[PDB]
Amino acid sequence: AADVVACGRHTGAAVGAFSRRRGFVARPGQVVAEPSADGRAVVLNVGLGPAGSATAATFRAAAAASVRAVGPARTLRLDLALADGSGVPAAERARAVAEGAVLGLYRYDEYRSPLAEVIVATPERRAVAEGLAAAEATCLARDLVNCPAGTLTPPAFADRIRELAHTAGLDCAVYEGAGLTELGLTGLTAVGRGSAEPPRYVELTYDPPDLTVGLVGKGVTFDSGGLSLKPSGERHAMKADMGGAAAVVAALTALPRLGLPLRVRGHLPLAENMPDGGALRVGDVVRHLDGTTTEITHTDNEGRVVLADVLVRASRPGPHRSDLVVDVATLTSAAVHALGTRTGALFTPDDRLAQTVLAASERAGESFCRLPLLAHERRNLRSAVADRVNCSHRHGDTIQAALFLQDFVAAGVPWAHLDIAAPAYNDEGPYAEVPYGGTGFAVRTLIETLRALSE
Amino acid sequence: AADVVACGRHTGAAVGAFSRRRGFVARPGQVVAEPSADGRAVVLNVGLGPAGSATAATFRAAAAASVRAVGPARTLRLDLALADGSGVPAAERARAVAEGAVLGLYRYDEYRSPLAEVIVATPERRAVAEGLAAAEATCLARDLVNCPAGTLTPPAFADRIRELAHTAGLDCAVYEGAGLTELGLTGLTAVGRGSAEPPRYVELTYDPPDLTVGLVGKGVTFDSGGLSLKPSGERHAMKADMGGAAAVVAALTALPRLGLPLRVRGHLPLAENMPDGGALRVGDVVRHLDGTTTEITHTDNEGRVVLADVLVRASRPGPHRSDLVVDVATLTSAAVHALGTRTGALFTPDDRLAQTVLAASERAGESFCRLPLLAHERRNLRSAVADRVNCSHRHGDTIQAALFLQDFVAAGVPWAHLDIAAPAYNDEGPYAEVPYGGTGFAVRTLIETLRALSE
Amino acid sequence: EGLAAAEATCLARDLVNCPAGTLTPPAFADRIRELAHTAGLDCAVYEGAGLTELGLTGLTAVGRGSAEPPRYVELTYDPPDLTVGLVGKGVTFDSGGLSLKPSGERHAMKADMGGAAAVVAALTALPRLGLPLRVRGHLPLAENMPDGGALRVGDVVRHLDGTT
Ligand SMILES: [Mn+2]
Ligand SMILES: [Mn+2]
Ligand SMILES: [Mn+2]
Ligand SMILES: [Mn+2]
Repeated sequence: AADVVACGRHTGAAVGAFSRRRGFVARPGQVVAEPSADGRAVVLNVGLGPAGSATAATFRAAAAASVRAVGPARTLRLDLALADGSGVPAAERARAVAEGAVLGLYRYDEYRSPLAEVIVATPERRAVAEGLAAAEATCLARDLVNCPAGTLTPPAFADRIRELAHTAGLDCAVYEGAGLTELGLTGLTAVGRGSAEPPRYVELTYDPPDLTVGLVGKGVTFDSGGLSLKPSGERHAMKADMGGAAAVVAALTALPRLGLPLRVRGHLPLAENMPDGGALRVGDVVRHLDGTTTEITHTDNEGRVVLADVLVRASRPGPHRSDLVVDVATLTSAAVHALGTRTGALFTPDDRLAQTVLAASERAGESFCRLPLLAHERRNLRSAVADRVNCSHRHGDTIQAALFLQDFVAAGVPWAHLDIAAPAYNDEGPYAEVPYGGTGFAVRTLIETLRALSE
Repeated sequence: AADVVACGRHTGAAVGAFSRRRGFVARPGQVVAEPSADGRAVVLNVGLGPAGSATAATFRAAAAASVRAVGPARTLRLDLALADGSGVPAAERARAVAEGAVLGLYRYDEYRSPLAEVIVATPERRAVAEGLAAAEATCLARDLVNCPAGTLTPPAFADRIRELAHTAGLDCAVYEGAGLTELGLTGLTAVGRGSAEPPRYVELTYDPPDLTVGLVGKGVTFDSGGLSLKPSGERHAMKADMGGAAAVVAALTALPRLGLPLRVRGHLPLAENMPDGGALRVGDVVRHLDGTTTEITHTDNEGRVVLADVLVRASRPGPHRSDLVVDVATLTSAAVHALGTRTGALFTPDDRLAQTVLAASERAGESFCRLPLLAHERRNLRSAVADRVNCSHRHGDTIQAALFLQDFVAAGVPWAHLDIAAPAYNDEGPYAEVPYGGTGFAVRTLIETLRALSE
Repeated sequence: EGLAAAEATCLARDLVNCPAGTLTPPAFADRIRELAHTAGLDCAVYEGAGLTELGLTGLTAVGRGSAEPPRYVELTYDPPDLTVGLVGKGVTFDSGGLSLKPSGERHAMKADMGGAAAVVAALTALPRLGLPLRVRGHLPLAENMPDGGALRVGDVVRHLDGTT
């Protein structure tokens, strides 16, 4: 039995006397190992819960639990997708089992000083291939987020995107120094100025021969806070503030494999936010690409300032025309207080786009909830000096940040904003298919959203 | 012209040369006073904004601005509801103008050491009467919330409800001492024990001859925090922690005027949360009316503990049977971080009830957003000692508190939870129809919700 | 011997885990009395006026703020076969008193009687082992609570030896 075989069991399914004696009750993610019938290999009995309540997430989580229980085995065959009786069709089971296996195997050992084959048993080969690709993209995002900021600097991150673009056949332009200055991304330049690592701006285009979607990803490779320095003695995953950029890049790398008939452009501002003799100051004013002005009332609300000019560039009327814009950003720390650590916030004025993103997230097994663009919170954007502030010092910053970003989206362009600060990094232990640390959150939601949009 | 007449003006409507010279541009809530044509009285020109974008809230706010600009006049006639051209029908205009006038006139002068008539001009007399009644109920809630806690103690609040019930014809039972102990409301008793003011429990029933709806209102008349004492030097409106109870009581007082064909029971636990030699302790366990247990990990999360047993009582299978339960509570301080100071949180697993409450709030002009009952946040209810904790000390307490309350709602009973901590008290200056301090938030949403449910 | 040592440890675990509202100083004194009776240990519980006579003014002053009055318990293992004294701190709930522990910091305030728990449990194991030595347990039990009548910063306690 190829070293280890993992069998999915719904509640009520038969297992041997040994599994029963060990307490196997088919609880989701429960794994009991036993010798195979011939005594030459290992069987894992893996719980899928009641058949009537099982979802694709159940299969995804059960696959992750299987690969975690593999021990020193060289080969693992997952039969989980062959369990029927639930409402989850075979193709969705196969896709989810494939995702969960890759996501569950993920390790980040690059900075530390025998499993050779995972096989998914199913006729749904296409679904398996899609699952593997989606999960591999997620793991790419995980690597990028986990990467120490001293390795993944803005220049190094730009180089990495260039290499990934080259592999995938994606068109890539990297802007730096004077070339960057010409673009008028004054938020990026101002925020990035304090650091010894100069900022970068990268555009990625997936453009198959077969609507144009713009993806904007916040790539603050290290967020210290700037002069409004993050308190020492509080823990912050400061290197993880490029999770939005990671999600966008990774999603873009998966599109050529899927062959989606839609044009997608990625827009990635990359910078460090550092305290320094030449750092952006509280009370300074940024004049943005659209001529409007932002007073910097708190240097740690840097992401919205960096994204502003990119949203103008991405959405402005011009050559070939981006029909809709989605931004992804580890933007706000206020959200998590209400929503908790595992749910992202979705903002959009477009109800059908909201539905498209939420349904995409459900298929992907990623938790989002929509928050309203409350008109009465615009009063908290007011500045005594400029057109707006980047920080009100009042409650409601998650909503205020969304309204701030909305100011820079050209009139009539459908737009959605994904604030993923909390779910982008897991500071608790591993659970299900999610490791400690960088999660790659939103990659799969984005892929699913782009699929629906292409249909 | 009866001292003062207020005329509604949409953008583009004609005003005299004087109003133009003063800068009147029909901006919503803008008021420019001028002599009447005959020179004997005062005309207020009041902005209603563009006709195409005006809503009922525009009329409500314009009416509030009118009554604020009345000066020393003895009589005020509002003609605002006679302005047509907008999408707001005459009856809705009249209702809103009536509400706004009363809400805008509200003052709380009881503890400080000429306007004799406001008239709303319209044929829609019924709509005016409904608006006045809804606004008067709101103002009752405002008074209750503004009341110093040393005056509105739990015993005094129970007496006040008894008096209000008697006026309205509502059946009222007040429980205290041993009689209270018999009900098994052990959360209420435990939380209330530290104070010198003993707790109370009050049930109110509107039962016209013409479904049974249960309303549960958190009535913590003073929330100091208990032994987990609220930090001195932070400002908290500790007397306002009975805003939920206020909203429920006030809504119940309005029902006999409206003559709604539905039975509605109010359930009001009333207590002070005080530090004391005999106060509830961190690590103590409450055994609730359903036999389940709650570990007190933070004494300042007292409201959910108080509400728990009342929700069991309100929803248990028994005589005549409460078909649905809505609780209203100034429950959580985490919500406001995400949602801001003017929006309540709505929780329910029932999508149609969610729609009913949200649409009711829209008609009432009160801001709510629905938050999800996230299954993955139940893990944060776990206790090493009891069935659950009242505080996880983690992010997501607004959602966790809702899930906590959900545990006590009997199976199959539709339920909604309204968390209104922030919008129940305005700690900024007055705006539109909203004063500084107690707002009476949720009263009108509740009335509108009960109307829809009765239809 | 292993089972007995571990069972004593588990008794201490129960006492520490017990919610302070159940394991009050009076209730803890009752529990020790019951455990002493089982084991054959001599037990004296002091309370109210009887407690006042002993001159344990630290205990009385610290315990005064709480609605749960303090207790003092002596336990003696005295087999027929040196005299060792064991003194165990039994603050059944430590809120901090008027110097109130900051809310928003986590403290296992009910666990402040762990010393008393360890001493009581150790004493319960001695009759099983049959050790040839006399051992007395001395257990002051109180809550430290904020209150209108709680011990104040700047107050002076005059102790049983006359020092302050
Ligand atoms: Mn920041
Ligand atoms: Mn940032
Ligand atoms: Mn509280
Ligand atoms: Mn409270």
